[PDB]
Amino acid sequence: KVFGRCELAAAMKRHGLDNYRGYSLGNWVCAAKFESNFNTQATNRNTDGSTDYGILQINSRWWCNDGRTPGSRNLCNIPCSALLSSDITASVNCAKKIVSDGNGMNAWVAWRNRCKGTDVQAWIRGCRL
Repeated sequence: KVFGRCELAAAMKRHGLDNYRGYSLGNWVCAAKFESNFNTQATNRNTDGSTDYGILQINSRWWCNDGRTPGSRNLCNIPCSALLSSDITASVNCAKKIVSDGNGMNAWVAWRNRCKGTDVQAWIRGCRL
């Protein structure tokens, strides 16, 4: 699904991502913009032999089961392809969890240096929530 600016943000708010682990919604929009450029089908090869799944580019290495990786954890208790689905609830529902270890949104590479130290409200500005 090709997600708009106005479309994905609104949903992450309804998805219960709004200021989750305090992180403002504008981060969540931006990370979705930086990790997949609003693609929910987007999946990428991790060099370590794992794969990136979901709009959140959530890594299959120890989060999910993709049926190709020996040494994978599956904490999410969901198949990887459920991360690629047009309903936002499966990617978001494991993103809370990626933050629920208490290791931060620093599990994402894009929000890591590319989306910090920037205007947070500029994504959301001019769209309604």
